Amino acid sequence: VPVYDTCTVPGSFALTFDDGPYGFSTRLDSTLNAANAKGSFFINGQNWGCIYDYADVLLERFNNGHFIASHTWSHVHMNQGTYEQLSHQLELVEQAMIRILGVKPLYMRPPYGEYNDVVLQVLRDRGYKGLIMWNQDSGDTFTPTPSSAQIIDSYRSFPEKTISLNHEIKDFTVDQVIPAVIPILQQKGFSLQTVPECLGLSSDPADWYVRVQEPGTRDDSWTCE
Ligand SMILES: O=C(NO)c1cccc2ccccc12
Ligand SMILES: [Zn+2]
Repeated sequence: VPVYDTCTVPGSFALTFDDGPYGFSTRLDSTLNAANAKGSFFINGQNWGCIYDYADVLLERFNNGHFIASHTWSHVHMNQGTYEQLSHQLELVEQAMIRILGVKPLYMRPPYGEYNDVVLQVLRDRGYKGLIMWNQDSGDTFTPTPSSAQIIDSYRSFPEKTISLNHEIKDFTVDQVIPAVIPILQQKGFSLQTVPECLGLSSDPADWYVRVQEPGTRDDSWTCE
């Protein structure tokens, strides 16, 4: 399975968001959509909320050409797990996306950016097409944490083909950083693309997933208990 950390499409720029969805996701997607900007979202199953409580956000996200990929169910340190536990950690997210969206993800980003040969083998065995890292960090989860003004200023010097790490669980990333940096990046000539598109893989959203069955209706299996 290939590991990617940089776009290849001239002029592209990938805004990426980990650990979501969260209570600010509708705001964040509204801001992206109003600018025709596409985000890449590496979601959790049970971490900062249960993925099934976010089904409506996920469906809006899915149908608006945003890229949805796995960040594992529980946000585990994957270098610490057995093959089986990692298969389970991925599987649970696949299951939720199958129930809510009808599809399986084909990509993932490891929690903490930590991975090893076992992770890569599990991904290969489960049909994944890539492990997505990044090449610039917003710093929105550093501690102590930079100000929004500092983060925005960092973005003024991130170059073309950046894959930028952000976390949708941070209110200031959603409400201050991203509304400021979308115009900065678009006005200087960058095209705010999903990761697969900026890698020269497909720009068709249907190519980022495997269709499994029709989307389900909410029932009592839509739970993280
Ligand atoms: O999982 C992460 N971002 O989504 C993450 C990526 C890179 C470094 C980290 C350090 C502490 C906690 C999390 C992370
Ligand atoms: Zn994370």
